[PDB]
Amino acid sequence: LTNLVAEPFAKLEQDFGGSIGVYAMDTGSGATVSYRAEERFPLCSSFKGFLAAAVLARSQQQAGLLDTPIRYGKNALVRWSPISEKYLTTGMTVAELSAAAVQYSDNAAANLLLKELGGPAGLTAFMRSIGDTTFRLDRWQLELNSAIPGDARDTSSPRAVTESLQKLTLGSALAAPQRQQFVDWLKGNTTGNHRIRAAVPADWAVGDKTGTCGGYGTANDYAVVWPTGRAPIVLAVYTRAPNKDDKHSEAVIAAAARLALEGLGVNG
Repeated sequence: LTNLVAEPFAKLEQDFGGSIGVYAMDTGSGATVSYRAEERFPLCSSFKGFLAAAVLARSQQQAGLLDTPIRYGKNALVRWSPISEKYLTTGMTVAELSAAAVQYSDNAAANLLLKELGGPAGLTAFMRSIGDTTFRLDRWQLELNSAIPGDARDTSSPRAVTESLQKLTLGSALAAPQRQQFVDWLKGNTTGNHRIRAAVPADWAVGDKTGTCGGYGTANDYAVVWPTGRAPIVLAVYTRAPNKDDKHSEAVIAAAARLALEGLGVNG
């Protein structure tokens, strides 16, 4: 049930000047679209979605975790912390930091939560605990965004991202309340309007998390999409390119998502 219908991903990545990796699963039938799906691509900020899921998983055993107030100093405010900079003088709760990390890609929030989980190895351990043997986080922000060609640090594959996203948003990896909270945070993301969402009709529900590394044409998005009248679709689109100065493209990500939905026979 893989690639029952061929789609011109090769022409798309060639026009882009790099590599595009796509894995999309129709959770009803199990049919998939797969292109470079087992190659590694840099996670960039897309790790922050799985970080929030790991926090939610811990909150199942720590009843008061999400409401715990976290205070931080100016030293914690790294570039692009649009929410946490507004609460420097007050603090924020773990839940608020998690929402900011998912919905605004807030860097200070993500760093504080990463510290809570035991750093890159702790997030990697959480992903192993749901059966993901591909994901690896190795560095803190923002060194993890280097996107060096051939470097496996801070990477996963489109397939493993999709498989893990399915487990966390639709499967049993989180308890039901935490699952729906993860979904709600993804639905509330503000940074992905020009990526997978741009391929999704306005009358369908969707949640996503973006990543943008800032070198080597490297950017990505993963999403769960609820077309009306049929089972949800989970998909991941990751890009990279050979030269440090190559620019990423949101349009290429949206276009790859359209091809994935077309390949699955989802009328959009």
